[PDB]
Amino acid sequence: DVPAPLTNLQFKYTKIFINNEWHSSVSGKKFPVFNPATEEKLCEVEEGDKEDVDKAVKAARQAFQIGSPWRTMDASERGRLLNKLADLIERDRLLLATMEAMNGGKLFSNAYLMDLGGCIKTLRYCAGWADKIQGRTIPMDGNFFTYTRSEPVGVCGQIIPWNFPLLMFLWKIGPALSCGNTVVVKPAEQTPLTALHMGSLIKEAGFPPGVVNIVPGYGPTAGAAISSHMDVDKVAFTGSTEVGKLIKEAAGKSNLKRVSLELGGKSPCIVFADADLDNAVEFAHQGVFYHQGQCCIAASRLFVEESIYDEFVRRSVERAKKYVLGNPLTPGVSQGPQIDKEQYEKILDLIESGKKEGAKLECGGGPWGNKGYFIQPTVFSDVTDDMRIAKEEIFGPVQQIMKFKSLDDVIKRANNTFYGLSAGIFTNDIDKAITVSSALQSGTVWVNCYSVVSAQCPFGGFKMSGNGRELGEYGFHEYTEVKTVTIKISQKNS
Amino acid sequence: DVPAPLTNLQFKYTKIFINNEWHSSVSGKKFPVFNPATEEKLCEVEEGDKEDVDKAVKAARQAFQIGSPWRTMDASERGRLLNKLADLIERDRLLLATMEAMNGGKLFSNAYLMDLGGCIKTLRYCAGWADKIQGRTIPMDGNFFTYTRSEPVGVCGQIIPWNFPLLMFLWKIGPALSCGNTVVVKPAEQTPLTALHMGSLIKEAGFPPGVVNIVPGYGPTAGAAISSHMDVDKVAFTGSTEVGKLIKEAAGKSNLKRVSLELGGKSPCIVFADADLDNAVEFAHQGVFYHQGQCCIAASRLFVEESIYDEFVRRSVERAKKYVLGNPLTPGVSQGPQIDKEQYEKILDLIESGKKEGAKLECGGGPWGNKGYFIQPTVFSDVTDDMRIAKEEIFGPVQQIMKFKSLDDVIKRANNTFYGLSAGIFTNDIDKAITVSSALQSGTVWVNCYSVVSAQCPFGGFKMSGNGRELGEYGFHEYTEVKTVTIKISQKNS
Amino acid sequence: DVPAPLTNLQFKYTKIFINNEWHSSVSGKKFPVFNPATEEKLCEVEEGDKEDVDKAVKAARQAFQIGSPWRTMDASERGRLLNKLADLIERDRLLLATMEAMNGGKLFSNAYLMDLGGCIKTLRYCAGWADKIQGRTIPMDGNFFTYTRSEPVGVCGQIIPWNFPLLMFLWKIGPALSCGNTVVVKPAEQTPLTALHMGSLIKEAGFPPGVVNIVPGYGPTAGAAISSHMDVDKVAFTGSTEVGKLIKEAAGKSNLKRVSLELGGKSPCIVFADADLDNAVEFAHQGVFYHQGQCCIAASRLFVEESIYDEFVRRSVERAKKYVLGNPLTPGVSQGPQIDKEQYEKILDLIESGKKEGAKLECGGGPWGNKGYFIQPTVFSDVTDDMRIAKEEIFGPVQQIMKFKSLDDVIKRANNTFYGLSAGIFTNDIDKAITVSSALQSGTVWVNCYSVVSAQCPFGGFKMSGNGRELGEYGFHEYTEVKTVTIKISQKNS
Amino acid sequence: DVPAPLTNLQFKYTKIFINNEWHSSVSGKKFPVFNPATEEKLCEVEEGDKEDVDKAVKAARQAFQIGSPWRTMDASERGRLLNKLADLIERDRLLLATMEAMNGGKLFSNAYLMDLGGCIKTLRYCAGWADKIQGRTIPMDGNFFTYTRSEPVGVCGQIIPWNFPLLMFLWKIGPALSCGNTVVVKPAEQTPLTALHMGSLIKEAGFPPGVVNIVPGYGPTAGAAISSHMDVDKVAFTGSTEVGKLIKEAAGKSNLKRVSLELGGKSPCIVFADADLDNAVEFAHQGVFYHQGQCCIAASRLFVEESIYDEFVRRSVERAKKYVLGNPLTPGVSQGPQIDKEQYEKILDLIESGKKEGAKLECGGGPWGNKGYFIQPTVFSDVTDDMRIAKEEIFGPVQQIMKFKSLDDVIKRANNTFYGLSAGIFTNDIDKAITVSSALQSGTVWVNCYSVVSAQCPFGGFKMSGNGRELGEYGFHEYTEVKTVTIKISQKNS
Ligand SMILES: NC(=O)C1CC=CN([C@@H]2O[C@H](COP(=O)(O)OP(=O)(O)OC[C@H]3O[C@@H](n4cnc5c(N)ncnc54)[C@H](O)[C@@H]3O)[C@@H](O)[C@H]2O)C1
Ligand SMILES: CCCCCC(=O)N1C[C@@H](C)c2c1cc(O)c1ccccc21
Ligand SMILES: [Mg+2]
Ligand SMILES: [Mg+2]
Ligand SMILES: [Mg+2]
Ligand SMILES: [Mg+2]
Repeated sequence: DVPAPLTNLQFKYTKIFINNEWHSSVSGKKFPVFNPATEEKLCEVEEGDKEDVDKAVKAARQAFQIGSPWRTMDASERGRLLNKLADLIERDRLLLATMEAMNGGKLFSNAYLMDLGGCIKTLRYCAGWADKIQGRTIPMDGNFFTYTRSEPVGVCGQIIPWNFPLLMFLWKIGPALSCGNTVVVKPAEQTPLTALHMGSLIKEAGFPPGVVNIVPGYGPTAGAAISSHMDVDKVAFTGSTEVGKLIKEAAGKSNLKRVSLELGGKSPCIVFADADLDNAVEFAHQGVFYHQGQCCIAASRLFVEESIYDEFVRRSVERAKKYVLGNPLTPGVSQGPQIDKEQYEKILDLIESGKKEGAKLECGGGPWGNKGYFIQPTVFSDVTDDMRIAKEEIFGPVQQIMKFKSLDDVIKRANNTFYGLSAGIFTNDIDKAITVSSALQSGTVWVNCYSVVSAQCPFGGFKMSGNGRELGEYGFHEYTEVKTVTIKISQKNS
Repeated sequence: DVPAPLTNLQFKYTKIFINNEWHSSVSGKKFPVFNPATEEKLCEVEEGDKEDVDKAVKAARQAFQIGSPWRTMDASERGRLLNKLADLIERDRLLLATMEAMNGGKLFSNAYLMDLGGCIKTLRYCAGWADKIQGRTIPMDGNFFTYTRSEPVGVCGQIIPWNFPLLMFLWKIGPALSCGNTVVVKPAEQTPLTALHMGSLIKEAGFPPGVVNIVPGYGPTAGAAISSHMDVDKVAFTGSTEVGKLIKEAAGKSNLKRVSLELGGKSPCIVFADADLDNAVEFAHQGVFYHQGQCCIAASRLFVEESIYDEFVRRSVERAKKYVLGNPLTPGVSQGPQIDKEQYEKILDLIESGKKEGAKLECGGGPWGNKGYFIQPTVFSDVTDDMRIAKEEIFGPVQQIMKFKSLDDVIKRANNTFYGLSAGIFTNDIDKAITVSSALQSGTVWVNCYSVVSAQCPFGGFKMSGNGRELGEYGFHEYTEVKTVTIKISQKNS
Repeated sequence: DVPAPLTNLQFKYTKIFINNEWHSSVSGKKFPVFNPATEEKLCEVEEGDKEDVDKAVKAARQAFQIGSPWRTMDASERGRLLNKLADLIERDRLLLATMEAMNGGKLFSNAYLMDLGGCIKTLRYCAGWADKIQGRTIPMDGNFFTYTRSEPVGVCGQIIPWNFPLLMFLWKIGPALSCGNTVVVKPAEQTPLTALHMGSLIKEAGFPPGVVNIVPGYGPTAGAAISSHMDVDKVAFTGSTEVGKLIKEAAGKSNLKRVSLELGGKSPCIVFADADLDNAVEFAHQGVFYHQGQCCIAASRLFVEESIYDEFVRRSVERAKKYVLGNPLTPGVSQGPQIDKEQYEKILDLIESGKKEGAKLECGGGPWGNKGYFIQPTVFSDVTDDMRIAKEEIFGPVQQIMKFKSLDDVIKRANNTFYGLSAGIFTNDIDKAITVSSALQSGTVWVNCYSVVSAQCPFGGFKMSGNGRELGEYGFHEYTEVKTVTIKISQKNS
Repeated sequence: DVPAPLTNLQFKYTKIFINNEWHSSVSGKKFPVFNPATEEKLCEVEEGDKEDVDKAVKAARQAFQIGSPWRTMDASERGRLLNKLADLIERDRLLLATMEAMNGGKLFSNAYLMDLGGCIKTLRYCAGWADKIQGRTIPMDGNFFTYTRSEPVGVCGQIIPWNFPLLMFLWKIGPALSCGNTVVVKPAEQTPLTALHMGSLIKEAGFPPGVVNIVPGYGPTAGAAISSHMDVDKVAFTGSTEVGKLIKEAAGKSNLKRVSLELGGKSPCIVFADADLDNAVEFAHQGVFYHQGQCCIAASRLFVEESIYDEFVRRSVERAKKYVLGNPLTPGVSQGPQIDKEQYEKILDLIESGKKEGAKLECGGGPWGNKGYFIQPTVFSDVTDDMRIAKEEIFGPVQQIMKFKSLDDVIKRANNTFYGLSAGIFTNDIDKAITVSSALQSGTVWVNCYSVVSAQCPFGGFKMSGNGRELGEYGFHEYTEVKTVTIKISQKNS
């Protein structure tokens, strides 16, 4: 069960982390970090920019040199180190979860049970792959012995968002380290604090200097320095589709670095008339409203078959009114604030567009309170595909409900988007479960559930929701570069 | 199009096949081979025994020596040779299918469409794996470079039954050759003829001598010579459970040769009340009656939920009366004879036990015609678990129908047998499909179908229905012997 | 046997290939295609541009729709169709090899033995993977059944160069088709002719319309239409590093399409004093001069240990003087022309830079003949790392020889380039073979050989020599898009 | 560095372990356990027999039932439990290592550094595979969705020897538990004590009752009860070739249970004239004399090329005289006793046969001391292939040195044995390293080293040295049973 959050949080790790030391920014500038529930400043953090990135990339390159400790270390030992890191996150779990709740506007019990539990499980999963990343021996033509090495890619720039700050930090470093790479991470400017605490734990677990470097700062400065850097071998980014395009173009213009992207979505959740309604209502509701709707996988287009549509709407509206808004550290609060003013305004503007374009406002639809970025949970019905709320990622607590009559029609409508991160299907019919899931152009498809993410599974997007997969067996091979070695011999035998 | 069968077949390949030559038996003895529909002798074949097997094993060992053509040949070339073999089977498809129909008591159209098509597809599948059987490179502890080789096992003895003589011959040689082994095949005494034709095609395709050797003859003579042989590395057997036990014990007493077994069954087919009855009735019917019930996977315990049981019985009985018995080469005939007198009598005896022990005879139940081993298609209802017909593999056209009320009860009853080759489930419920299939102790579980066998799928038994898998990715690695090579180096890098 | 080439080739396939039909260009324009040995026009070809590409992408999308013949076809059948295609290439092997020799300036005997043999082997390899591309089932946390599908990516745009026109066409289509994709291929403007013949064979083998579409034309027109296209899921490119950058940036600006690139090189070949000199001299010589030096993998920096350097130079110079230049269809000719005027001039310019910057001209160094783009085989010694000939890809018959004393120095010098496609090591020492190959930042490393490329091996570049691998097991999974399907169940069992 | 051993060892776990409780033997009998260095009784242990085995198998079957805690537990959690077990072995390392040294006649510092370190590393390796054992989804022919489950095999009987009692216990349970099986382990009657202490740790780590059951006792009683048991799904055995034959025959006669065997060896170590002699002398020496020669992989035929043979002999004899015999807990002692009187006598008898058959005794050759089973380290030269010491596994500190002149001759001689566990090659030549290792019929082949065993590598024997592999990726799939599930659907798409 869940301890009381800390309150009197004193901050200690506020600097740039390079070669297991803490540096001031080269410019000397700092930037403030705020609690979105109260709008109060938590602390100031060193403002990393291009010159700080260059120092970090240099440290990461040195630590990846042939003969260095990280390169010559047993793979089994990289595994041990990743597990020791997980142990230290268990020790510091109350601190981290408190810190994440304060900085990210996140409900404490969720930060403590879901995010932190996830952080630990991800690292344990990663630790186990370290010495199980293998190459091949290949029966090629002619008198040769041929094998492949699954080498690390090298220096990996890793740029991450503010919605699950610590979990996303570990989704990046875990697999990269497991495969033997070195990294330069750029936490979101809104949420650098848990990442910086992780720096102290990295050094304490015993990772060689240079293996993890962490540069807080802004996007078009520190972020763009990473994507354009001539000595970064690979960039991995989770964020907005818009910035993902800039990353890919920067990668092409500079040194053709490898790119993986996870870009958000407009995921459809399809409820057929033969489905278990109770189960479907709850999963679809959580699917869209979790963490104030700030999930990449939000079930933000809910298609419900005509014969059950009015009932589904009624039950969804009723479910959406059971929230207590407030400070996410306060017991009884069940909905926190949006992350910052930019997102707050983006959401209100999209809610306004829904009213304007004729969607039916069923509940909520405006701000709440007079401190922090709170929006009432909002449901819209009679949404049609041409509306802004049906096409654009809102990233706030706003559900769209739409009706359909035909199986073929709803598949087409589900697929009619540049997005493809995830999808949900609710049905009792075997054939529909298998065939509809095959037809949906989405990287994860849930049947009779939603938002089920686990470290064993590959995760990522079709189309403009992403390139590559993370986690699972398939994610790990993304953090390797394959080398083929072919050795002439006098005579080959099978 | 199914062509007209040949008649008046002249036989040519009647000898023992060793080093791509045809040999008389060492003893000089021959044995007769019959058409079971007519009881007429087709021809005589050289009778292989221990001394013939020894010659065949010597050939197979020589052809497997380091530096030999078959060991030094490109893996891709083993692939090409398997495909060329498939091309020759297409060329000779009418001859082979006729020959199989005559020698095996098999319906011609099925021999031509299913068996021969199967033969060609199996070989094409196998051909493609040849140069895709790969080892690993392994990030082991310490300053070493380590790799594995997936070598062939070596000389493989392969003993096969009379129900699908040609298909089973290719299920054995295809994967063994693909992986680079040499073999000594022992066709069933009832059905040596298509196998011996295959000898001519093997030579004609261009396989080096010694790579396939074929020894017709009896079980406790030629068959047991193989299982006890001190220079056979591996035995693979398809047949009766009883003989499978002898194979395994002979393997232990002699040289600890590797063993794989496929041993027949008493497969349950479970029909829940929520199933599509039309689909279920036909699949369950074919599932038990195909090839005069002479299928290892026969759906020989049909469990039907209480509420639909009487209707299921009525429809199954009605379906079982639509057969025309006779010579399987004659158009219009839809049921041929049992393979020989021993099986004929085994079946009549088991039918008699069903009457005696109180099962309800719904139709058939006795012999037919005045030449050849024909048995009327027989259905028994109100079968209970203690009866001989519910426990023993009958291997004839005899269906058992049983009722159940409880989900847990039927899973337990399904699993309550030493057999475990296959099982069928018929339901419209997603949860039942997944969970019941997980709970059944059977190697292949079909959902809303039955008897669907394909070269891409691993196939074989739980419990006393087998050891190992055949075909698919998994089958192939069981025709390899893994070697680990570990090389000291001055310094390892990831 | 190498047959006599054809002469007086009559051309038939000169159009744009879409939905298994031949189309005029939308503009009506045509462009000429030349024989580079004679400078004579061979024929004119329809000039594809953006509007043609759009038609081709529409066809490829339609053929990829759920329920279409190519999507519902058995994977094994995609395999059979690829093999049938290989059979037709064998039938048409003299025509194709002649055609390639005429259009590409390629030595006929090499076109007939190496390129065409390669073409056939690549397709056979690909055919075999089709029904062996598999997903996973995953023991994820919680009460779920989870599996992955290895789906095709979808519509793949494929842009290819003029050095191995037919081989590169099949390296692209073979794996894409094996995995179930549809494609739009853009042959190099210099060399469209064998590709267009392949169109006729594709139709004749029985591929559904829309599965391969082929658009001849120029780069910044047709090529750039492909890379910017909003409905192309993936672009695959082989060519110059410069254009590769444009492809990657276009992919980012447009629809974030997946990208794979193979970009040429400046591959080092390192000869240690303990090496077999005879073997090393010949491999290094072929390694740089093959196909008039127009190989991506050309061994264009030859590092030779100080103690054997002068002898290595002497023997290399002697080897480089044994060529007869002329028309590559004429018996006895052992060196054909460069592909076109642009390359011709690029090479002469780089040769001139070598003289200017102080390298020692050992032989050749200027043009030959009075028609067609012939350059004398040229060797430079005392080359140092700062020279243009040591840094830039020359793509002509020009060898650079350089000396080294230290193991560490030469590894560093080898790696000091933005390129990383391949490398060669020549030594008798086990430790050097393993450790030096691990240290070289190159995608393929040869030990005591060079230029050994086979369909079973993954192939591609480190750093700015590429992204992704082609062929082998690894190449195939890069023509798949992974989908995770997670189904809620009542209770999971292991 | 190495703590002082404990001395005053009080024993606590002396009983049979079933369902996480301690039971008296059903008969009430106990058997004594001795310290081989002193011949003193350490304690008495409950004597398990057939009826105790039956209780253990019943517990293991119950704990493997569908819906049981072990079956429904997350795979990731099986991993956590295996790591927690490793942590408890780290806590109890001094106790365990002391206990192993006392009971097994093992040098304490080796028990503490090598065996215990190995125990821990094995478990960590296993723990990581738990949630990475995956099945497949398969693009089979026709309108079906097909997947496989890698299920556990079920109840696994595991019979182990006295040479590495704890390490062998964990080599068995680690992989079996990781894959989700339940076990019944039968420790060697000489060395039950560390295994029984492991019982307490299993219960303390939190494994459900019935998952590990441990039955001490004799071979033909408790051992044979396991191999013949009608409800054991699989037997895994490490021991004598003779008993391995009995296991395989019992498996066939009873219920056709799956069998894996690791059976000892007569491994050849080949030193070519071009090898590094210093390195070779030491590795070959350790390779045969480690743990008083009681290693399955002992380098017990040392082939040395003629030109370096006399020098190799001289240096090997000199190396063999640097031992201090005595109590293995006493500092300065570098050779302990043989395990018991039976082995002691077997070794003296084989040493006698060497003298008798004409081998040249270079040093040692008789007993030492007057308490405990000590044999002087013995070297024999001029050994020829017909001698008993060249053919039979001695399992004592006895090295055989033999000469060879020809490469082909020495490969033949190396392979001329029913054994094939391991082999060593010492050479500076690349071609020899690769080709000779390919030609040797041995499951592990070391190049320029020996006895390098790591958890990432598959381990086991060719021919009569074993069936199956342990550890590595390949070992784990041996503890799974594959199930294929095929589900009819309306229409399949790629
Ligand atoms: N998929 C998801 O989970 C989502 C998560 C969050 C928002 N998602 C979506 O994006 C919108 C805007 O949020 P923002 O916060 O602006 O995201 P950005 O994509 O900008 O922030 C992502 C990271 O990129 C760094 N960054 C910014 N500009 C950069 C540049 N030019 N070069 C390099 N880097 C740059 C930046 O500092 C941060 O660390 C949200 O409303 C969501 O729709 C989806
Ligand atoms: C959106 C539906 C709510 C489900 C709650 C949840 O665990 N979510 C919801 C959603 C925001 C999400 C998680 C968990 C993670 O591990 C995630 C990891 C990566 C991306 C999103 C994640
Ligand atoms: Mg932004
Ligand atoms: Mg019999
Ligand atoms: Mg250009
Ligand atoms: Mg014994």
